[PDB]
Amino acid sequence: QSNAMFFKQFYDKHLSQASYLIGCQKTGEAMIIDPIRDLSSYIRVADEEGLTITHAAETHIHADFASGIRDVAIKLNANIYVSGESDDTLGYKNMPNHTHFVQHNDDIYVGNIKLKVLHTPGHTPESISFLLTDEGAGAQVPMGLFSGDFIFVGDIGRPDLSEIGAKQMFKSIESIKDLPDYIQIWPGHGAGSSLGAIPTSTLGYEKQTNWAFSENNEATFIDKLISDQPAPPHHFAQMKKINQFGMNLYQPYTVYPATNTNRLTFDLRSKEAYHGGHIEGTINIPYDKNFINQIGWYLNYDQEINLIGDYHLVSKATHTLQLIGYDDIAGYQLPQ
Amino acid sequence: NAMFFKQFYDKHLSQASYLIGCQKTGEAMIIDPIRDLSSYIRVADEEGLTITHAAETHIHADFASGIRDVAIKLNANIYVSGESDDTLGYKNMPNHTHFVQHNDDIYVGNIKLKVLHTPGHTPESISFLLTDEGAGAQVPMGLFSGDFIFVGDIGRPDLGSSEIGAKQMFKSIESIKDLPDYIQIWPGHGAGSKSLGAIPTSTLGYEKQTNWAFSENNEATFIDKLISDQPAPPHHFAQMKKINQFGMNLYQPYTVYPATNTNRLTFDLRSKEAYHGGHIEGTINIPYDKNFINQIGWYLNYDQEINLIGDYHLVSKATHTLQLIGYDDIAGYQLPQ
Amino acid sequence: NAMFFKQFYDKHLSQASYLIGCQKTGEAMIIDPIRDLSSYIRVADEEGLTITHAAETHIHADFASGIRDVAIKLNANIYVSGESDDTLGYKNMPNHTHFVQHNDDIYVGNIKLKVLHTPGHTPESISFLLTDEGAGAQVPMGLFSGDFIFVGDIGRPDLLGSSEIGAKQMFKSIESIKDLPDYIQIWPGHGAGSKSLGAIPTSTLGYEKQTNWAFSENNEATFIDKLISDQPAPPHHFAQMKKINQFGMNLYQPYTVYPATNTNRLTFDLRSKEAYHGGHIEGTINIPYDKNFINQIGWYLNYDQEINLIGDYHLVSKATHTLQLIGYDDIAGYQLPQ
Amino acid sequence: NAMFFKQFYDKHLSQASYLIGCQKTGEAMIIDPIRDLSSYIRVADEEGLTITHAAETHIHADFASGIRDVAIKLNANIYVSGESDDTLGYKNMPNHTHFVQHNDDIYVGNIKLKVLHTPGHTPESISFLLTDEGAGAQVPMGLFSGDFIFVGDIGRPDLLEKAVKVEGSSEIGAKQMFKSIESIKDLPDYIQIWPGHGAGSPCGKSLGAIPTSTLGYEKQTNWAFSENNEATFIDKLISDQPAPPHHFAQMKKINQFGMNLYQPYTVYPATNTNRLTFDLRSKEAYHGGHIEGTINIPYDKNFINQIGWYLNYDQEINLIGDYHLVSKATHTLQLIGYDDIAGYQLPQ
Ligand SMILES: [Cl-]
Ligand SMILES: [Fe+3]
Ligand SMILES: [Fe+3]
Ligand SMILES: [Fe+3]
Ligand SMILES: [Fe+3]
Ligand SMILES: [Mg+2]
Ligand SMILES: [Mg+2]
Ligand SMILES: [Mg+2]
Ligand SMILES: [Mg+2]
Ligand SMILES: [Mg+2]
Repeated sequence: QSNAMFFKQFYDKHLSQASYLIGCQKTGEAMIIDPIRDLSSYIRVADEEGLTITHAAETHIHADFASGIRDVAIKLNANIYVSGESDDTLGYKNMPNHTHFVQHNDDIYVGNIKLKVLHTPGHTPESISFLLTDEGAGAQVPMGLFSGDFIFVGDIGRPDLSEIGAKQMFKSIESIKDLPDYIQIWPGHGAGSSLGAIPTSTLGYEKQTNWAFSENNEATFIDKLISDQPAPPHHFAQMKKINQFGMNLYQPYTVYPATNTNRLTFDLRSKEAYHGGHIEGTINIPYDKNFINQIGWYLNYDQEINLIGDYHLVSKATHTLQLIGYDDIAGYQLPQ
Repeated sequence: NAMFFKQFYDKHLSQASYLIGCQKTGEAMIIDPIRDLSSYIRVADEEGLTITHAAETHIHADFASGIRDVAIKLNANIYVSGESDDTLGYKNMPNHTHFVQHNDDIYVGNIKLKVLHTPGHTPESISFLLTDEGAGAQVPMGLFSGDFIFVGDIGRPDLGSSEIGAKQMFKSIESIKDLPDYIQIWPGHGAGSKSLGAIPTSTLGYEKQTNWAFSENNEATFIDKLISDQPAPPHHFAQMKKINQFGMNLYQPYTVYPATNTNRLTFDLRSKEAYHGGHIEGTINIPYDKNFINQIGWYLNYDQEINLIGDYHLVSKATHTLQLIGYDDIAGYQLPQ
Repeated sequence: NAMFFKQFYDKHLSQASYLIGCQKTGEAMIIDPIRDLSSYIRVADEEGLTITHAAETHIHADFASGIRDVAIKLNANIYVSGESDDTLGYKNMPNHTHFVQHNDDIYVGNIKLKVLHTPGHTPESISFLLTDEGAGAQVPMGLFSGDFIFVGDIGRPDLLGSSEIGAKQMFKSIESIKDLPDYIQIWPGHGAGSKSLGAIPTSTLGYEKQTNWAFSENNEATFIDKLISDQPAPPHHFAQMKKINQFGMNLYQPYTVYPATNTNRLTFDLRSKEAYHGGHIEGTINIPYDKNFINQIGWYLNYDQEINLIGDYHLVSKATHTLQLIGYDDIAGYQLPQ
Repeated sequence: NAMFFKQFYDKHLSQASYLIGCQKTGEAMIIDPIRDLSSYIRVADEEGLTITHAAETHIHADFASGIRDVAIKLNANIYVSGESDDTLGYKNMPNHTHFVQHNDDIYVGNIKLKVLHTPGHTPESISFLLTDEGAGAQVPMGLFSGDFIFVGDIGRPDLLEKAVKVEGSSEIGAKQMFKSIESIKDLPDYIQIWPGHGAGSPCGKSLGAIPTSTLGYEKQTNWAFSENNEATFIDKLISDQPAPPHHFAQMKKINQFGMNLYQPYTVYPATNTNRLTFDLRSKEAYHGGHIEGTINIPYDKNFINQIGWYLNYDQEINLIGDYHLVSKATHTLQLIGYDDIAGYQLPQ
């Protein structure tokens, strides 16, 4: 009913990941940026605003969650936009129809909303960022930048599996400084992924408080970017694969009492509960905000697992695991 | 430490399933399971029971059985009637299936179920007579009667073959009179499925006093009263008989997102008043109330994908209910307008 | 057409209440209502019924009756036992109360309930024998037995030889009920968890005659002895329950339980005993929020003081509601477990 | 890192409230709280924060303030404007309430908030300038602007009751607004703007759906920042503005004088049909069949916007709908300070 551009951020606490829905006032068209596999929240919000999801875009090939972009194209018959700024080996493969490979300085329109594609390598070689201008409202200046894992609140992305990426990052940071200081920064990840809890920042504020914007010695920049960065959890290589090549469409599935106990098993209860009594061979991964961060070190994508917890707790963990592209929970068992 | 017993009723299907559990061993059985096993599983968990068995009274014509799903997903033993001819009996049964005969005994832990062949509604219909032997009972407690005996009425035979069924029903009623009048009657269907009671349970003695079928002593009169004025079966009944005899895909929930094309049979889930006040052309109003399945069954084409009209949540509920009659092919939805 | 029936079971109270409804008139009755009436109301609405009546089998010792709430909030007629002496009977009753006695008949639309005085558990205990006259039935269908007859056992003389007097009345009450048709159902007021109550929600008189000890013991002395002997001490909230059910308490309303602004001498930790062992705040009492929650907290609950709870917001909201079912509305706040 | 920040938006109220928290000390503050505090509490619990503070930007006209509930239920320190005259300020406030003035600093753990008096929408309106000092920041991050600055527009002076009317009221409020805008321009252009209201209300058609903006962006696109002629500014601000719905006048009084603590309550079937009654179903359901005398107020995003024109705070009211829908509507009405739903009837 209101004619102002629609914008809403969606945050997943386990993944520490931010996706966004933008929608055009005039035409009803809408786009999801960096979608997760479960599209239901975006859909319900679009319904409530009278918007139709017709587009989806992605900042880069994610290492820490399973993208829902192919699901958007297939289930919603939407046009999708992904980076074409890659070499022949590490670029997107098996993409559906309606897939547009975008390059630096390309413009994407979502109704009257204009997004300019900026190639911002460093975190990954194909990383792109999207500069939004609300042209439907007559704006002649940009409003904000969907920065993916290029720029975070109070930090910047690390080159994933380094000097080559670090050097790319330094250059991307130098060129992004040219954008107006009043633009908002809409990052792809936040606190828990260090990273700010505040879901958004501004370019000018980052220039004042983000170390990456004040360090102009390339060698010092590279050293600080790469130095003492923890080794990535084991599930990252698998995510890169499923995001580069695609996986099965997302569907919920039943998790009933386990038929075979000889499986890698994770106990979802509190550390206090587990400590108070637990079955042997099971690994305690409490289903709190650190669940994914912890479970990635033990999760084998080529094996079925059982979970220990009550039916409801198990169904929540099951869902969260599907968000990192794991659809193979074989069953569950109650704690004794 | 007493035998566990719990009835589960689906209001759209007007169907009753049960969970019984052994107090000594923890073994439990589901009788006449629907495709979504979650409610039985949740209750079993709460009571410290493990679902190790499931049984079915007959090849249902009004909902999609979850019996095969029990055997495959829970690795439980399943018990179905082996009292059939060579063409209408259960087919393609999965691992862990046991075909039972009249007088067989099934033990769920220390609970004993005696299988009674009670044909009429269908030629293979069986009823399960329960005795709480784990409590030391020397007498039966009740009968899981499926669609043989209801509260206040009895099942109708399917389509000649209608008269043969009528005669089998008369004979089954006569045989069941010998059981104690104090046993409970646990029917397979209730109010809304013929006119069944809302009360979920009866007793043989009370049925003998109030159920017309226990007072009609003449076969010709019994038959005429049974197979006269029988309404036409809804069109989904043949599909149900087929998927219950031969099987269908395992139950899984699925996503129903905004429809890409309007080119399908489309059901509007809103109230009849809302539909009257305003609707899209080319749709069929089937309000999502207790009569939802009874109504949609006339129109549902199992060979086609359909669209629904309603908000996201209303659509998700209707989708699930449709899966209970074995329909897994909703293509998408659209908002009312 | 022609009669609705539905049992409602609360797992913490191990208590069974029922809703019956006449489909001819739309009138409905709640038997042994708890304080929160929402479930009955929702079911009545789904069935096209209007709750116009409520009845209670006796003055309950193990939960807070919602009978007075039904009377005041739904302007319904309520029926309670008038089989009492001058001091232990209902007091302060609202003007839509009807006191019933042995052999009176209550009609819910066309449904007929005959009241039977079945003393023993309490001196005023009554049972309701239902006949579905709306469907032309000329025989009874079942008995709402309250705490007189349970599945596989019978109630004990409410500890108000004083128990000996109740046990003798129980013996005569059992004797008097044997005359009813063996095919009637038995719809008890409590089930598994309250000493030896069946999980199955209903039974039949003939089945109980075969399996329930009380029906086979015909020697009065022996019966009395087995009844009153080795009976566990009741938790302390039973006396509070008898008082609020006889005199009435405030109407039920939900209320907010936010983070505690101060500590309280009675602070109950709702987590599992294993979780409590693994770490807890001192000065607290562990009462896990499982099926034995009420049976445990009853020993410690002081109705004249405010209490605190330990657990997450949602766990706390659930326990708060369960405590309101035993007439406790004074939780002051909560704190997260540390 | 050193600071938690979360916005809470009520779609029916078109209202934005915020929770900020100091990760170093655990202290946390709610800005412009609604009456139901559960959402703030749940989020604080998840983050390991303790709600120790609450502040309010001004005397609200469009929802019922939870600020007194915060002080009473949570024993928190509360901060409200003392920039009012001796008659139009807050009354009946809990003991120890802090009446803040221009330039006062409020610390939430290591987070610093500077109170800025920004009159215009109301004479007492204040805005809060946040600096993340726990993270060592030397520059402000954002401004909690209430109804002073919106995304794409600015507040209009709240109207006065006919009985206590003053001839140049809309205009002297407009002048204050022009000066408040003038003063805010000196802040860094990269600060965020965190408004108290956004899209959804006919009384703010220009308000952004985006929950936040920046000062520099508003300087480029918000008319209020480019109009430097005072007379033209005043005229545009106060000319041809729609009449506010009737509940606004009542909300202002409830907020100025306080009301009973928030508590959920039961709404059960009612047989009394001699009450003002609202039918919560869709307009098409209502058209398909309804009872005469009832007023259709569909329980959609526009529920409050529409019901404000008919709600009588002095009467008990019935609702028509199913049990669950009635309970949702009942809760939403409590968010505008109405606790007197007497019961419901199912639709016929
Ligand atoms: Cl600039
Ligand atoms: Fe990344
Ligand atoms: Fe059948
Ligand atoms: Fe009792
Ligand atoms: Fe305001
Ligand atoms: Mg510049
Ligand atoms: Mg697998
Ligand atoms: Mg038409
Ligand atoms: Mg009256
Ligand atoms: Mg200790």
